[PDB]
Amino acid sequence: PSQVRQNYHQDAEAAINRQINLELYASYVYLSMSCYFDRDDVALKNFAKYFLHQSHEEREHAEKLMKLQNQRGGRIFLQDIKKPDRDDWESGLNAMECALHLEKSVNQSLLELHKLATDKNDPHLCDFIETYYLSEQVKSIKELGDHVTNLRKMGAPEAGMAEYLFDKHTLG
Amino acid sequence: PSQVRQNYHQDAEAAINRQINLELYASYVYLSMSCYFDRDDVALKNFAKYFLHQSHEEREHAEKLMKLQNQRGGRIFLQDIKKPDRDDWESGLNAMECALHLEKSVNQSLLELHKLATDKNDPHLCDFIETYYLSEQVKSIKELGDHVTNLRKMGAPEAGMAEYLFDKHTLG
Amino acid sequence: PSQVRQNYHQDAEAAINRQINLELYASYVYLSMSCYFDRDDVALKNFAKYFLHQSHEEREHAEKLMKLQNQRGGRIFLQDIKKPDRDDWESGLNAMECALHLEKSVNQSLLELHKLATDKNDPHLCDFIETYYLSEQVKSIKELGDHVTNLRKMGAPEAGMAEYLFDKHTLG
Amino acid sequence: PSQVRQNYHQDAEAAINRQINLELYASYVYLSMSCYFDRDDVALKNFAKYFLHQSHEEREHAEKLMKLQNQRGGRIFLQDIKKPDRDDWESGLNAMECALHLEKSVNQSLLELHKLATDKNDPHLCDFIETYYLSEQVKSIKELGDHVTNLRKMGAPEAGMAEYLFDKHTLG
Ligand SMILES: [Fe+3]
Repeated sequence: PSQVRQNYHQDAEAAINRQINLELYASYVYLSMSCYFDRDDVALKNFAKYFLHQSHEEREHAEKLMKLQNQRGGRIFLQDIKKPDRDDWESGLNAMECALHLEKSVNQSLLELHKLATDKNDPHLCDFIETYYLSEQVKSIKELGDHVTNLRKMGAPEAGMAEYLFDKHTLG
Repeated sequence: PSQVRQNYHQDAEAAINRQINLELYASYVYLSMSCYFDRDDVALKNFAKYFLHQSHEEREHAEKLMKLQNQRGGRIFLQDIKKPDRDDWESGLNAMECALHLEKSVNQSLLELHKLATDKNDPHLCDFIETYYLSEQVKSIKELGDHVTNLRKMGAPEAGMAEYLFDKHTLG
Repeated sequence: PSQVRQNYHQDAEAAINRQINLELYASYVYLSMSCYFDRDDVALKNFAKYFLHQSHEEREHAEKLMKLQNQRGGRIFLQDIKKPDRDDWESGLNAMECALHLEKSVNQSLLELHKLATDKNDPHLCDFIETYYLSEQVKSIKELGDHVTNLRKMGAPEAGMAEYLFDKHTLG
Repeated sequence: PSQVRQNYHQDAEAAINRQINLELYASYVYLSMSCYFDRDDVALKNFAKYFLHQSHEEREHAEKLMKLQNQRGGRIFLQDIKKPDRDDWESGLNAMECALHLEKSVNQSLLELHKLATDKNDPHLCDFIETYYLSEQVKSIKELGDHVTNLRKMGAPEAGMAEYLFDKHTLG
């Protein structure tokens, strides 16, 4: 094997590659949302900025996983990055709800990866996931839930002023 | 002819003079809008500021065309600057819609001018129009479309708060 | 159509979407190269840094195309980002050769897109491609050719010192 | 027992003392390497500097373990620090290979210590080992593997220029 490989199960390496592809897919979905809100018939600049920042953060998460895989002596295997489920995200509120669902799915995959690391007795991988991924997932889920709650209370998307003022005040 | 004239067709010179008059007319229309929003019974300061800035930008575009005409050895012929079609612009949303229409008409005239430059094999004129006028027209049209979309979603002009809050948050 | 759409053919919109997917694919390929050179059994840090920078530049090119598509009133349609052709790039020289091939293919697609813009009489699109994409492609192709020539003269990859010293002196 | 002792098994205390002695031994071995490369007939200053820094880092690791042992109410028991296996390390490449082996052995002992902490339900000890020792071991192993790979590709130690240029460019 690799000269640096030590206590790194092949199942963990495969699951790291799968998580890499999932993070890249999440980056792609956020890019799709960000480009939806830049349309002339949507025109919510701070929503688009927020989702572009989320896309870049997901890219950084994938790159950190790739660095971890090379650090442990595993070999990175890249797969296709699937296109997002839709191109029209229909509202700021619907995009925030879908982002919340996506982040919860990514968190569930990370929890499965941590369970795999625990079952294989890989404390370094468990420490990596706990330190760099689980807490960030919890904060992201809480922030998206806060956003969805506020937009819902404002009357979005029926109340046309709601998404505009949320764009100005919360995301601006 | 002029001692500096070279590869400058008379049709291009005439079309440059026509474009000069069109830019001056657009400046006049924007000045009319800006003075409409400064009325005591309208009182939207940031709308008036936005349209005054647009008027000054259109005048700068006309001056740049005049400089181009003198640079190529053509002779500037000024015509009457027609008064705008109306004095009462009736709302912020209606003024933005009419501005979008005016910018699209100016862009169509610029595209015709570029086609004329291409048919006459004047690469300097084509480069001038592409570099300094077409891209700015595209950005201006996109910005006006964004403004119209946002005002429409806010419920303007029926929702009285819409134009006020758009004046404060987007134009302010 | 879009309220901002003007002189934007549907063929141009489709070709812009295809170019978007091509730029994203090129970013993915460069990311694959960058992760190959971070392996413990390759260990060329400046090669990996160079290819990571190339990946980020390709993503920026894709984002600029997306902004152009929204600016002209076209609608962005995202497709799958295909996985790179290989995971093992076998040497610094082979990776540079494949990068040169990839950049030439991207340039050929850009030239086809410019020919389409010229045939449809879209001077704004032609100006966009010429200003922001063709010159950068020419610089990138020249730089990659220089790199390949230097590595070949050094005796890479048979001469083991060649890629190391190229990593230190040229890429470092 | 100690007035501060709480949830600290005697097996954990014994294993902490053993790890202390192992870290001190690793510091001694690195000091031996550093003094080997300062010889007039070897004369690789940056190799010696690198190994002296490694020796000081291992001593700091031992001191941190000693502080942990006093913090939990355990009692430090020091043993003999055995002399290194050899005095002549024969090359930069051989010294790097032996350093890689030594760091992997230290990492294996740390993994055993973490398994002991997990079996005894000592979350503070597991957190201490994961935060301060396992990640650093992974970085050190990866760095040493990178060094060995680069020296091997350069042709060390047969190619006399290889260790000199690695000393100047990588370690300098
Ligand atoms: Fe040198």
